Amino acid sequence: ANTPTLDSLARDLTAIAKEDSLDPVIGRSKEIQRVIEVLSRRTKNNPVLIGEPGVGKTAIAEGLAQQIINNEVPEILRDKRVMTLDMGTVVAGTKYRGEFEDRLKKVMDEIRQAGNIILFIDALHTLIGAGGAEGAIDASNILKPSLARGELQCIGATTLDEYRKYIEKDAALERRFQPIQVDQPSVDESIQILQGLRDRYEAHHRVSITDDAIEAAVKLSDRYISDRFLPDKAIDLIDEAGSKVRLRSFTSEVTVDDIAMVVSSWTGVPVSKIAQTETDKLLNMENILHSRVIGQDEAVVAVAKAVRRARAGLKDPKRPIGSFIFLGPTGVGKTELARALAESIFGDEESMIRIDMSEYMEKHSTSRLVGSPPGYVGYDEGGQLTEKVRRKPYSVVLLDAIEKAHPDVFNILLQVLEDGRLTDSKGRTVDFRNTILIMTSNVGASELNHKDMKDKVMGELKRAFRPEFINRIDEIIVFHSLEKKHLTEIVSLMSDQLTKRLKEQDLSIELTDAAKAKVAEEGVDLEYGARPLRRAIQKHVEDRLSEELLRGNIHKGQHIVLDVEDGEFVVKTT
Amino acid sequence: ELQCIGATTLDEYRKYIEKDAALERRFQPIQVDQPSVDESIQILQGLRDRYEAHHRVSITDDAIEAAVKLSDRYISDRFLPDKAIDLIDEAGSKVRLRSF
Ligand SMILES: Nc1ncnc2c1ncn2[C@@H]1O[C@H](COP(=O)(O)OP(=O)(O)O)[C@@H](O)[C@H]1O
Ligand SMILES: Nc1ncnc2c1ncn2[C@@H]1O[C@H](COP(=O)(O)OP(=O)(O)O)[C@@H](O)[C@H]1O
Repeated sequence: ANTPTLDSLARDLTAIAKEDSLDPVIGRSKEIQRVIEVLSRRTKNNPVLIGEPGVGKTAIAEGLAQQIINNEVPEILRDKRVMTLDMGTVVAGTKYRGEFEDRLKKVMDEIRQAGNIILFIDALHTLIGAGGAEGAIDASNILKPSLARGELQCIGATTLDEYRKYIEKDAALERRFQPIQVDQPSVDESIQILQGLRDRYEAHHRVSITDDAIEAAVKLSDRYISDRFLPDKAIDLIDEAGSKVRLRSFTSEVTVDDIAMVVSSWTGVPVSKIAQTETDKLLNMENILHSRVIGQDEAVVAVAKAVRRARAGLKDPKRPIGSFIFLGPTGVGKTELARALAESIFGDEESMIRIDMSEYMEKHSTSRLVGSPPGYVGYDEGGQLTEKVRRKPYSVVLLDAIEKAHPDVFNILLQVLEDGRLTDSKGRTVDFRNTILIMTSNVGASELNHKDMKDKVMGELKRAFRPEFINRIDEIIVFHSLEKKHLTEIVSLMSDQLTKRLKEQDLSIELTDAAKAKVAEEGVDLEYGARPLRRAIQKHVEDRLSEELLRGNIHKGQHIVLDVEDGEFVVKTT
Repeated sequence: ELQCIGATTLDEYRKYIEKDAALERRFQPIQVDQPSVDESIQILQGLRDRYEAHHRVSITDDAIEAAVKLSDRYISDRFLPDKAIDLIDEAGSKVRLRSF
């Protein structure tokens, strides 16, 4: 009473479990016991493991195979062979009338002449598709009569959304299968997982693994990788480190630096950001800021103090890290401070989720923010801000021109400031926990000694919008008077950037501070913001490159100095 | 113990991972992309020997850089270094037939 075909096309977990070739199974005791409890029934023994990819469903199947041989089952499963199978391997051919149904009939005929096979199907949400879609002899329409009478015994393994989508075929498929929810393990659970089988990858790679190594593996896989679960991520980082260390040994100990190195190579943040700033990024974040940001030093030290206060603090993790509103004119540095801190908080930022609330002018415009109802226009994706954060829920949100919101949105804002994690989507609850909500404010420029401006702007907020609203917001970062010498300073910074760019193109330009001063005076007016300066320096540099390359007056490789010696830009190339 | 290597495209790799059930766990992606328009020059300069031997001609390196610079620009149908290698071989046969 043996099974030729089923053994030919389905791996026998029991057989390779005899040989101790199977890796250990750690934890999951409650889940495996529940699996056995379901398998012990008489009519529908089939459990369907519902979780997320990479959580350890197949690990639970392996553990069950283990406990079978290791005399752990309650003698109703004693000597029963677990066989993993995949329908994809079964089908293998569709251009012919009945080949597939023939394979599956053979398989059923072997399950008959046996009692010890419990066929573990991975991703049985694909058990309904084969052959005709929903009106012909698919796989399910021939499994169901056997499944309902205990003829066949099974262990399915789906994903939650696949269960929800492909148990709309309820009638048979649901009642034939009992769900067993398996959830992804926590940090500590996963650390113990790893400590279970460190002596497997150690023996495979002949490399030594430390405990802080796997701690960093788990912490890193959580912080810097998403769209992948545990213990998958962890064991994968560990094994990648094992292989890479083995190679480096040729042309014997994995440590946290290697874990950082593999995570960096995966996601793209540099290694210096991951490892060394792990608890000192807040220690030098003010240095990072005052490097990237020039001016408004009082504002930047206020922000630094607030973020390190919330950072090395006991604040409720649930609600968002920082709620700051910048009062000031435009062009004073609102975005630069944001990008700088984000680059210092979430290293290598590219993360400021900017939203212009002046675009969400009116009442119904808030549906553009959250999304349309189901039976209405533009509902499928929608959710500008909601989908934006749902994508990467680890960043810094900047909301431009908070004033221009109709009062309809301030409600959503205060809900967010009420512990975040707002459910403002088509059934999606987005979480704003590690984020930082920042709001570009109104003019507020007229009020801008220190205490005077302060009381003024507080009253302007009283008159402007709710006191309760700012009672929600943490800090009021005031963007003081426009730049006077910081003008020339930011000219210098941009020109340093542009000189680097011009140098890597095999040139060298050095503009003296007199020309910098002239560009400063021209570019930005006293009333106007400091933004056109970008354009001003662009036009001057494009003119000089245009003329000098067109005229040919200059030769490549000769340093280029600009001055205002004649009252105009004079270029002395030599 | 069937450890193997796979060579497909991107979209066909998507067609593959749509079998993630039993095949995502085992396989692994390795993105392999065009050599630089600069790198291709050293590629050819390294392998220009074999063809010039085959056709009993010789290939100047300016001809190689020019072939690369016309391949990346004026053909665009295929990819590096296939473009340039094909051009090298078509020239190394045309000139041969021109001689004999
Ligand atoms: N408790 C555990 N015991 C053994 N392996 C585990 C455990 N938890 C996670 N894993 C590892 O996670 C990886 C993927 O788990 P698996 O169940 O195959 O994902 P999926 O649920 O998509 O099949 C496996 O390589 C497995 O070794
Ligand atoms: N404190 C500052 N330090 C460095 N650069 C600044 C500072 N304030 C403004 N800038 C410059 O202003 C420009 C940013 O303009 P932008 O942020 O779009 O203005 P706004 O925030 O009003 O929209 C950047 O080029 C930046 O160099």
